[PDB]
Amino acid sequence: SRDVYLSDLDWLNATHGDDTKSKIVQKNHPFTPGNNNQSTKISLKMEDGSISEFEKGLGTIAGSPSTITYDISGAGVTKFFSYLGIDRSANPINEQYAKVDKIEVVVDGKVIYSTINQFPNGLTYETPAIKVDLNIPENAKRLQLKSYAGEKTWGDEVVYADAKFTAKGDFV
Ligand SMILES: [Ca+2]
Repeated sequence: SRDVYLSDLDWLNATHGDDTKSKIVQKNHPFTPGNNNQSTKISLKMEDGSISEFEKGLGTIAGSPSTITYDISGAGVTKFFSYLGIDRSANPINEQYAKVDKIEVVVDGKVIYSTINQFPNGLTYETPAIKVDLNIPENAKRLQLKSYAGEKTWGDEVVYADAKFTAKGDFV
């Protein structure tokens, strides 16, 4: 029926790998700038080599995993769309920073998408934005966005840029 940005909904919970455990996943901003009350927009390097800034999305720090969970029961979600990448605001000091093992989209406990298959070496600061367009099973109740930091969480500014559902209904 219409597109509904995930950042325009409330999550059930949203964990992240940051050292400051009272920081929170950010709506429409990358994680660290967002928590620092900066206006900085989410931005990624695209396949065509340009940097795109996004109006909407989610910013987290990858964890073991970081898990952002939505109740989509009754909402008639048929599609999930997002770009995935490390936000340009991350500081890629060296190979140890901004290195994410994988990102998964999970629906009612089942992984329906993982970067691991096309991205066997994970994501890093140089990885171009990953375009994800997914069919969502009918009558689904829970959708989770999981990002896996691997060895360390340093610089793992994971953003789900322009993350939105196609949905028929009202959300809980
Ligand atoms: Ca990492």
